[PDB]
Amino acid sequence: MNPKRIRALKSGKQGDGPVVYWMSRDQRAEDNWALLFSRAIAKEANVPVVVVFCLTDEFLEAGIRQYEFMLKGLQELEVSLSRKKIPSFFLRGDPGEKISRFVKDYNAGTLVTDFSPLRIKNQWIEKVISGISIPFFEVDAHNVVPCWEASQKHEYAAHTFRPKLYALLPEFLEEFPELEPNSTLSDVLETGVKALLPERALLKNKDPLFEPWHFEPGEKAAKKVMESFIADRLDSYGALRNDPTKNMLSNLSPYLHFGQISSQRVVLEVEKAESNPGSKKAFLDEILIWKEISDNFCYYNPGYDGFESFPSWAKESLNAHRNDVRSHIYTLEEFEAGKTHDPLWNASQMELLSTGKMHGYTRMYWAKKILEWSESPEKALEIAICLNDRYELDGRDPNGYAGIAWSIGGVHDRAWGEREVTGKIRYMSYEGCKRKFDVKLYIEKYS
Ligand SMILES: Cc1cc2nc3c(=O)[nH]c(=O)nc-3n(C[C@H](O)[C@H](O)[C@H](O)COP(=O)(O)OP(=O)(O)OC[C@H]3O[C@@H](n4cnc5c(N)ncnc54)[C@H](O)[C@@H]3O)c2cc1C
Repeated sequence: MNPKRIRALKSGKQGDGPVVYWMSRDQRAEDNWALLFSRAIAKEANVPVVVVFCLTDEFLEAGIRQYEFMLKGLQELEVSLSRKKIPSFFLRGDPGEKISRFVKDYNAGTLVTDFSPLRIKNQWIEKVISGISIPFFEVDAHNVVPCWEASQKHEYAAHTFRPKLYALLPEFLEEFPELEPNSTLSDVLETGVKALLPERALLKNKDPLFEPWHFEPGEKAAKKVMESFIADRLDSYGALRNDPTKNMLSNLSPYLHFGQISSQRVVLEVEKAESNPGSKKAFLDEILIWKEISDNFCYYNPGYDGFESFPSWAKESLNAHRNDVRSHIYTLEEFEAGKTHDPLWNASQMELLSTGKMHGYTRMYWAKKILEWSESPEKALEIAICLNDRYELDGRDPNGYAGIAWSIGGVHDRAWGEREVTGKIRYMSYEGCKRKFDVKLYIEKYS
């Protein structure tokens, strides 16, 4: 019930009707600070709470793999909310128009939303703010420490962000109070899939590349992955996280991205787990430090998807090497289909296509080779964002814009030895990787 987790977006006259939670990022009933705030507001006002989610015009920019994972999540979610006597309302169109009408049509007293630093979410907040007059808040349901309270500027390195975040953990890492009760999606899933079908990813024989069985969706399937990580894989996490031949990661990012599970719930469960001291340190650095510095990156950098947000040393170094002859230059088409000269890059591209989740270690190798085989850093940023958002279940996400800005621009990194083309940007070599794991097995597994 910490008030540091909320920000007033607009302040206006409180209406006589239900409190309305505009679900955007945190698509779950449990462990959701934004749902809990909206309910407490409704308790004080002697009104019910309702959930509204807007299905936007932008799903045609992604693929069936994301569209189905999210909707099957929401189908389980509607049931779970109704059992707590919370109705959920799904709107087709974009939020500026559809939230505004719902607020005026149902006489809402207060409007609430969850936090996301992304540009599109800011776009929608701007349209909505104009079209309403009731008060408007946003809660950070997605970070353990509220993005605005973690740091008041862009943190340039993880080593400066780490002591700030761990200092506030004692106040913000706490158990979740239970969600108090109050006192179709099948049609839109099928409609969307037909609109999306002519863009479905196929591999020549028209049989589809995506394998929808590696990650079942929704809050229920998320707990089991979290429970199976701690039970089975956390012990070994600290050593094998950088070996893509043996999947010992959490596998939580798809669920974290759609907000089907709270990173705070994950940190709570990992804290009390008695595992290897160093695996827990490694794991907590990723879900606390690197995930939440990625929200810090997008919140404090309007140009988080452009060259301009690169650090100075990195921009002038890449600018120094702009006219360096590239060893190869591939188009978007060849990158996508996986038709470069590097079998390791290509197998990584296929793990992304077949499963929707590239191993984290080769996500680094994959993105940096795009900087190497592109005409410019600006083209390399485009190509990485496009393929990352199109094919990753966990993409269209701060961790993606930050993970690419790290790979291609040295954001949250430091200068390395100066090379042709890529300047001082940390370099990763095919020879380097086989020294680090069994590179042939990875290739064979994705052929
Ligand atoms: C080029 C590139 C692009 C990326 N694109 C995305 C993306 O679109 N979406 C996404 O969620 N992550 C992205 N990542 C970050 C990272 O790859 C993923 O979080 C990770 O691969 C997800 O799988 P996991 O949970 O099983 O990994 P785990 O080893 O279990 O990590 C646990 C969680 O910690 C967080 N985390 C781990 N590594 C990072 C990181 N480098 N930066 C930020 N958070 C991290 C994630 O929430 C992750 O799910 C990207 C990384 C790179 C280098």
